[PDB]
Amino acid sequence: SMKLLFVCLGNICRSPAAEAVMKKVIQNHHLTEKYICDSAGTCSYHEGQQADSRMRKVGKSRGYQVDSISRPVVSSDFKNFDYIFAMDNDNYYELLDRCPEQYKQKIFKMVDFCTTIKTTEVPDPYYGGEKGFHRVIDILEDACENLIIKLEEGKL
Ligand code: NA
Repeated sequence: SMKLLFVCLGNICRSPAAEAVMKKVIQNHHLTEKYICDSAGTCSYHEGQQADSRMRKVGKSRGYQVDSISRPVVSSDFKNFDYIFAMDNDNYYELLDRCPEQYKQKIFKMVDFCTTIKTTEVPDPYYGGEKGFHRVIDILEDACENLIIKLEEGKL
């Protein structure tokens, strides 16, 4: 029914983890029948690629199944998804640049649902160490938990 799209740049680190974390939060709240999650990237360079092995490893250690095949955002995503969540500001403006005016209200910064971690973005962990991957999960656990609450309260 309600369809949620999580968007980063490559759809190999951040947004696959966002999808996995959000799926878990939804399952925890017994709302699996009501929500569908997906992820995509603003860029198609990595299209067809498995999630980054480090994110899969860190994901698993944190209790998540990170399992995605990278895909680019397509124009129909703006129509077909109910809400779209950008991992960082770059993703956010890219999405808005491509989004028809009538669907722009669907697009949010992931971090605008953080209530604990003070951060301006879900930082790209690709060129750092394992700590950067954990940081992404930290931010997602904060934001995704508050997001499910806002969705169920109808606050969007
Ligand atoms: Na995919």
